Amino acid sequence: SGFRKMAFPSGKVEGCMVQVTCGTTTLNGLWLDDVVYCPRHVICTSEDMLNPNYEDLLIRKSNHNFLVQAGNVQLRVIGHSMQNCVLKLKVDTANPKTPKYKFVRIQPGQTFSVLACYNGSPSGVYQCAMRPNFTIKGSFLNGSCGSVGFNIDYDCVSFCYMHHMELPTGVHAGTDLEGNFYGPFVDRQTAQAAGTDTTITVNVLAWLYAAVINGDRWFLNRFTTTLNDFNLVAMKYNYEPLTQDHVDILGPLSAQTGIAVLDMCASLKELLQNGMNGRTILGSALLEDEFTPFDVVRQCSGVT
Amino acid sequence: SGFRKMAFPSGKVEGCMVQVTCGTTTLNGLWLDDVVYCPRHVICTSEDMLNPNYEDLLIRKSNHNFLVQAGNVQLRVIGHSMQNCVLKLKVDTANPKTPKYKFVRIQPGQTFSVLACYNGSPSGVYQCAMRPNFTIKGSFLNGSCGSVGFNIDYDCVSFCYMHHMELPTGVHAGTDLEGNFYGPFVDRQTAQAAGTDTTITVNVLAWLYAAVINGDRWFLNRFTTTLNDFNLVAMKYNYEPLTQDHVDILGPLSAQTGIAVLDMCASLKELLQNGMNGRTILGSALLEDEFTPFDVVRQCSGVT
Ligand SMILES: *CCC(=O)N(c1ccc(C(C)(C)C)cc1)[C@@H](C(=O)NCC)c1cccnc1
Ligand SMILES: *CCC(=O)N(c1ccc(C(C)(C)C)cc1)[C@@H](C(=O)NCC)c1cccnc1
Repeated sequence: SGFRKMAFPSGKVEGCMVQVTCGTTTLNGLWLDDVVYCPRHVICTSEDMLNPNYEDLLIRKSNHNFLVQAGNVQLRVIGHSMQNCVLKLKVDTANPKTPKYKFVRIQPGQTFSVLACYNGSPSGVYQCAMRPNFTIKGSFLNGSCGSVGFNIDYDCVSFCYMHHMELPTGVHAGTDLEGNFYGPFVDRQTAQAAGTDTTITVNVLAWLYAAVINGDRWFLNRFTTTLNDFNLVAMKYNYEPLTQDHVDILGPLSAQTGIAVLDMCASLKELLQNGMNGRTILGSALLEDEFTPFDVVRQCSGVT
Repeated sequence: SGFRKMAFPSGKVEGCMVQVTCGTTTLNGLWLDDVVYCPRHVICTSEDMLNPNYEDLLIRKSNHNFLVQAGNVQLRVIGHSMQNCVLKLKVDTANPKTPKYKFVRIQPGQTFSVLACYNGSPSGVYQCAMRPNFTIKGSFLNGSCGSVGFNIDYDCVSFCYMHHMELPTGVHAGTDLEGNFYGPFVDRQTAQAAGTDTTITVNVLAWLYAAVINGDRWFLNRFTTTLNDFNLVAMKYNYEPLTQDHVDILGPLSAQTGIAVLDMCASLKELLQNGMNGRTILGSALLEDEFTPFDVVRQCSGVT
């Protein structure tokens, strides 16, 4: 029993982190096979922050200008190319610690672990969610760029995020491993306001099922609702609309607990309307939305 | 910017996890050098739960009765001994992935990361604190025993916890790596009620400093207090008493922010007396106590 914000074991990803330096800028890179992936803003200087022309800046760079260090040993760069907002540095050596991997572009509401790194070295691991406004609420300092987000299925690492920047509001923006930003963000120091950060309704419901499985049941009520009635409440509280696809994904949790999805929606509706009255659920005083239905099942079943 | 419940990178510990089986009981073991450490309750059957005599049960076991598997390869057991509540299985092979390590017995209020494992395989990593009542609020299912807690200082892993059991209240109890339980708990299925789970005051203050560093400042007030006045409030709210040692450890955070420790205590006193009025601090609606002053400094400086 017990329910924690759990991250995947980070070992497989730690073995891929390298330090990339170009000129006087240093950030993290991801070494998989004979390619090092890193944010293309590694080529930017202090004056190439406001409006950089990456193609023009990249013409002034050769293979020897990219210094790639894995631990204390230097990697030989034999090629470089730009794909969207990432640089791919071909090196002459395949990473011997390369795990089985995939590149995935996640949907908003999905969760993943981040291995925060600085100068190619891992500092910590934590669990995140891609917000509906395509930002992530991370913990990243200067030099953390190139740190990656990932999920693991037995022995396969699915990389989904690469950190690029911090918006002026303290939230984080980045790309998939093809260099395409999540959301409308650009790798430029400009006014980029984030949109409405709505609550991930299907995740809050999954967490309420996790609470029931663990003994926190005070919020269960004698009521039920409909998808349309619940969604009128969700819109009022800036919660994402709940669809039949969401109800379907909550099916195993509904079956395990014996609580119909719509009955759980009615408990959520009452919690939104009345608040928690100073009470807690799974050690939290607010409704947690960074656990997907898959995460709840995984943690509650012990998937290794 | 941003502040997260961050765990240490778990790679160094993942390379030490093994599966230990004795009879029909399987749990996790920790392979360091040529020794595998695991809870001695691996020798217990369904009838040796109420009042096991570990010395008598261990006489019926030989080296070949302990099956130790590291991944898919079997380790040869050449010795076995009981030290307090842990078994030490001498194997014929030193773990090639053994990191630099130490065994430390932590104090209550200190934090550490847990690598939850099942059948020798890691499932997830999360950050914990040793509660003042010597329990940990973890996430552990059946078979998680032998999973370990640790801290890392550059390249040295300091193991501090080994999971042994779940109390009937859903909280967790375990030992240091010398097999000595934290708290009064015994490795027996009996009535073991936990004591008052008080709040770790020095940690809440460290987290309030982390909030200021990150821009969450609404709780800062125009008041100050004294250690004795603050402690009268702390006793009323089941917070641990704050000592001058605690004030001293908060010195770097006080210096960085320019907010005197006693001024921050006065903000905490007001938050305890008035509550949060529906507001949040670092994305939390309650006062977080599982970040030590060292953790705040580490995360806010990017220690790898
Ligand atoms: C890795 C670099 C870094 O820390 N940045 C950062 C600086 C500059 C840029 C460009 C050249 C694209 C404008 C991108 C990233 C930080 C940042 O986003 N600063 C504002 C632009 C940063 C700070 C903290 C966390 N992540 C990133
Ligand atoms: C690893 C074994 C396990 O899951 N236990 C457990 C069973 C039995 C014992 C003895 C023989 C000492 C009574 C210890 C541990 C679970 C447990 O504590 N059950 C009640 C005794 C368990 C369950 C969940 C998380 N951790 C441990």
